[PDB]
Amino acid sequence: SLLRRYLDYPVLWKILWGLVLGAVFGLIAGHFGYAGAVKTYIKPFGDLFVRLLKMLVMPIVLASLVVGAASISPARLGRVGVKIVVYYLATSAMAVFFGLIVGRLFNVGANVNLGSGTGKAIEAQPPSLVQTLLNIVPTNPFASLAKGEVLPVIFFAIILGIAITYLMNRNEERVRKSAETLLRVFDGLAEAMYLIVGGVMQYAPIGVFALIAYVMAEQGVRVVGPLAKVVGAVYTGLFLQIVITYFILLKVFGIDPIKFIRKAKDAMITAFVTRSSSGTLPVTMRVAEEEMGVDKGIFSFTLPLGATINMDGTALYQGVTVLFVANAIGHPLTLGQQLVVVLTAVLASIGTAGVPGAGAIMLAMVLQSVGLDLTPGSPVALAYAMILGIDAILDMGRTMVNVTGDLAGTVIVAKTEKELDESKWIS
Amino acid sequence: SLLRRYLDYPVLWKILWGLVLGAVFGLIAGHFGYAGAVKTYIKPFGDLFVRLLKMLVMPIVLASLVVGAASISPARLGRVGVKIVVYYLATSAMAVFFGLIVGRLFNVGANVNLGSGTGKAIEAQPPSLVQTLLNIVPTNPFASLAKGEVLPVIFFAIILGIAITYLMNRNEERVRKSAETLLRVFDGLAEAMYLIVGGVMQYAPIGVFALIAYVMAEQGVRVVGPLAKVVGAVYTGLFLQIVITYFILLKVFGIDPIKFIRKAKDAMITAFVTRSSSGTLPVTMRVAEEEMGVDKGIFSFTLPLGATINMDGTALYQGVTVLFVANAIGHPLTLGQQLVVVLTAVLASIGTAGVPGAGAIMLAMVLQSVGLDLTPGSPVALAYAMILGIDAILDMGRTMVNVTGDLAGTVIVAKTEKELDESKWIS
Amino acid sequence: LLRRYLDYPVLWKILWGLVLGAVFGLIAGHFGYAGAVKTYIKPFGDLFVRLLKMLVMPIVLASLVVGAASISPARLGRVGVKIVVYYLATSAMAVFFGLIVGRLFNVGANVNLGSGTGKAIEAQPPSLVQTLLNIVPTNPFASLAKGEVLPVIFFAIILGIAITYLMNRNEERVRKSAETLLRVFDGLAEAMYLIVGGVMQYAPIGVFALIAYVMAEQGVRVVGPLAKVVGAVYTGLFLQIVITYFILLKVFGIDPIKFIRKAKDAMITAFVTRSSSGTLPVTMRVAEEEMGVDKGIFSFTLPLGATINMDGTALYQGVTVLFVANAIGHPLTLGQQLVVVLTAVLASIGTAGVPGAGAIMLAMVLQSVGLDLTPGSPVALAYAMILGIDAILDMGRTMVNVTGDLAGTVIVAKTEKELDESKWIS
Ligand SMILES: N[C@@H](CC(=O)O)C(=O)O
Repeated sequence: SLLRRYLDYPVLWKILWGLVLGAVFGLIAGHFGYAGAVKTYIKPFGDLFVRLLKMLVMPIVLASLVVGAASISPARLGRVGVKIVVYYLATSAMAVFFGLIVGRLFNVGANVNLGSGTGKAIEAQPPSLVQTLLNIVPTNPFASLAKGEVLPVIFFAIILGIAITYLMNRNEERVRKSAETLLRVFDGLAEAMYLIVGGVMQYAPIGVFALIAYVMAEQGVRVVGPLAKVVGAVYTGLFLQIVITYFILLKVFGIDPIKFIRKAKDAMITAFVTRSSSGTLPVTMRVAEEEMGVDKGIFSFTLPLGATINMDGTALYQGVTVLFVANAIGHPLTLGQQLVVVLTAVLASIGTAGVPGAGAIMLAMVLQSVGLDLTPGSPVALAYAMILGIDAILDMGRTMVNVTGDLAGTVIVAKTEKELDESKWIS
Repeated sequence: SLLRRYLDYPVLWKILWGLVLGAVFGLIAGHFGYAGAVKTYIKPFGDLFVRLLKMLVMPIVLASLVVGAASISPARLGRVGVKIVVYYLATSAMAVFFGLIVGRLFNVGANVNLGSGTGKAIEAQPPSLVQTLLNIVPTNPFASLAKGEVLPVIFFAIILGIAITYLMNRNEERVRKSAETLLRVFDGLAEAMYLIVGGVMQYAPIGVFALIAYVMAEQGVRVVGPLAKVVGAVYTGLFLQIVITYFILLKVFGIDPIKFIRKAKDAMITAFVTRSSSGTLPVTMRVAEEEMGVDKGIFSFTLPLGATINMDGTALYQGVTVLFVANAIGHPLTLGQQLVVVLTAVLASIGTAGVPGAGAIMLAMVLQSVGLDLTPGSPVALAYAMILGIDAILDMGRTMVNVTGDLAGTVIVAKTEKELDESKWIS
Repeated sequence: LLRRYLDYPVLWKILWGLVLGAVFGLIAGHFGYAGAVKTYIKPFGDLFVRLLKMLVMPIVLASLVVGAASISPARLGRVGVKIVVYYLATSAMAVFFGLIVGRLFNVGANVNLGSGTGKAIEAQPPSLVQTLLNIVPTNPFASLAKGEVLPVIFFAIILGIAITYLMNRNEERVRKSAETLLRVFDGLAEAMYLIVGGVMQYAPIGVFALIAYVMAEQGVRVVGPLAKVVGAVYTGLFLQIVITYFILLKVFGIDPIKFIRKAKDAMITAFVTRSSSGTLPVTMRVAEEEMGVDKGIFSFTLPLGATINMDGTALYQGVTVLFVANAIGHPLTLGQQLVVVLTAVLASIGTAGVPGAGAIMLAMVLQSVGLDLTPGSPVALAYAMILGIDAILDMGRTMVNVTGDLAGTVIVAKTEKELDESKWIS
């Protein structure tokens, strides 16, 4: 059938085709003179998609974060455990930092010009940095769920997950079963949200097509050029991410980085082509075993984690594309909420979906966190539509660096613990 | 036994007693000089009742909708399943349409002097129709739970129910277990709220008596006339719905409706007398099997379901008694809300208990859905009290189409696949 | 330091942090950098206060649903009525003690803030009927998302009762569903207690900062017409600990000096952390293994009394309203002081168990008279002189908010004979 074939095409290439068809439809609707004809009939689908996607930020944040932070914690993390979780969070932070640096350096979204004048958010007195830190702990977690605050809910969710996993070890049975049932509730909620995200991203082709037809018909923006600069900035950012972060870490931890790249090439290409991080886990394991020298005790637990919480390419994408959305609507980010992006792109990666749409939802999450809202109609929705349309071209490098990150963390861990076979690094 | 005889007197027949006693007490203490004293001493009980009745709407709507959606989702509906569920939803929508039609024909609440002269004219300028349909989708489900928006919560709850059952049909045992646990959480919450609704409806005679005593002894408004109009508008609505909707909907399927009613009379009058749509399930099943000729597999699946999600009588009762409120208080309904009422009534009939007093919780929910809040002390509360008072005269009759629309759709679906042996519908 | 600061017992590592904070605030706010503790140190105190406020709504929703769902309604009614009568009696007696000590010390005596006649003579807004109605929430989620503890307490109790009715049903489906919902709420309460036990490990630094900022800014500003209120309020608290509670226990055959000797831990855990709903685990570990109260009694009367039983906030909301009305230039009326028995109790019931929640609700208990800030009425002078001295009054008046919880739980558990009388024998 037609609708049954529409749900079979690869969802990200469907979204990219939606963006392209939306751009051409808008150019035509300008070439003909039917601006209102698409602003009244084609826009409602765009607003429907924007709302249908912005609905899925708070439930995912809460449930996914609770489950993810209950999966890793000082309770069930041993010696390899904390030494790899510290590494994952540190390298995700450096990845978001490289994202923001390379965004400002490529001047992302500086020449799209779809804002609403130098205003509509005028404050002239931003909050201090220490206050921006204290605002992470919420005075009332339910009021921080209702008011749509993302970072306080992330903090409370992580704390609740750690507390539950502390409970699961207690010597009583009532507390153990209570903690198990609470974690199962949050697991069910997070996975139901992943199904609904699958459905919303199935719809997303039409949503992006509408939000691009409306913007290309109503006014004239630059969506053929700044998207090229975002692709260039993302890929140069991932290149720099590797050849700086992982190279300085390997050099400072005794490993020879040229050898690491020459051996990790197999998992890198496999994830680049296959385009999936959790689907290239066997090949990553095979490379870490037969090529690096990591023992089974270190990479039978690190890689199944580094394929779930070490999202470096996704973090750098959430850096540079947040910066594109911010410079696009004309509200550049200050050095006080350029760190909120880091915090809620590192913590929000501690629990991440594997479904197609784990970058877009997290980008909407970082947008709602840093202070830009996705209300239907605001140019934030239009710039997010352009980024979501380009998504299918960034996913490849995203997953390549995603699987190079944990493959470079396993080698470091197994070397620091003297459980790395030195015989597989020389001759 | 000082309370037990009161608590055991059949509710909905102590509510009508509360209404009549309130009317007569407001009469005898209205032209005796005690209006201030009845507002200071008696009306606080009606205030407490209105607060206790608003306390239930959000938890009951969220939990009941989630469980009902997960009960009739497309993940478990077969062929007869969809063929009967699209019927159960279309007939409820047409039933509320007939309710609005017949409630604007009789001018249900036109001769009631609630509210004030005009109040304010700025209350106009509603959002467009398509903007309402987009406002069905919530930007934040927790923010729609807090702000008391009962239609977006309905949508999110239906979505979450369908997601939870699509989970329960998954292969991974961990996620199936998590989905079962989440569904049992929502089931337990819905059942606890049904218990609380039972308690509140046990208290409701005092609340209706107090509100009626206050409104009578204060403004001596019409309570006999307009209630004799709404009881009669609802009954003409029911009669018209049977004789029009079910007759055309049986005749367009080759089923002669005359003999349909002639052989459904037994179940009809049994549900009319017993005032229970669930307590007439044995008679409904025997009359669908023997006297009508429907195969076993169909009426063993559509009657136990239709007695819970197909309420074409309370749908029409809400469609008429929300016109009653919106015409008595002095805020006539706009076409942008004569559709919110339909969607809310239809999607709220999807999960209902049948507990005596759950046809008025749906009315409170529909009121909170169109905009008319039950603000305590405001004319919406007094009009809703006058409606809830006459909940026996309406119940005896609207418990009959509730189960006529069950064996009127079972026969349709049995005919649509040749399980309805025409040896019974001949001569 | 490795695992050292995390394995020193919490009581005398919060008390030590408080002592170090007092001495540091003094020697650094009297001698050298007195404005650096506002930039570098006070933010840690703010982090601690926000962490304490984070754990009030879930700890009063879940720990009340699983509290009221563990008592059969037959005993729940009796315990609830007994404990509500007790809380209200102690509150209406604490306000009276506050009034008599505020008229005894003559608080706000040598302050003439420039008022001619003073508008504090007709201050009778409240009705108590709309107040008894506001207990019932019109929306439970909207009363959770707004930090209202009384409506959510009502809903949590009426939900625990519904659950303990459901677990006696014939349908095994609804039986299992109610048990699963009860397990969710029990797990939420237990996780909240673990989070509180983890926050009390940061509590040394938080108390250090919160008291360093005060003992640096108000190191010398507790002399003059202000010391008297700190000398009155505290005396008030002393009387409340010594006259009311003791006598109450002396009526029910419960040794008072032993009661204090046993509640020492909860007293010094609420006096330094300033929150009566963040010392709830330390109060439960005192009522169960040192007092001898059956779990069904305290598991409900402690999460309830942690918020609605404040016999110190009331005794503080009497002396301080009397002070802010005496600094205007006219004492409190003999008949107007009786509404303080009703407006400082109805404000000591909705007030949340968080630090510095007495000075905030003091604005509401002053809205009974409702004066404006700058001109003609020094209600933001004789209340800016109090908010600056709050974190000292907000330490003793939250020691009695948990001694009241413990005394009421001991009374209710001894009247119902569910108290283990093998503990008070020595
Ligand atoms: N912090 C106090 C409340 C207050 O003083 O306002 C307590 O809960 O004990």
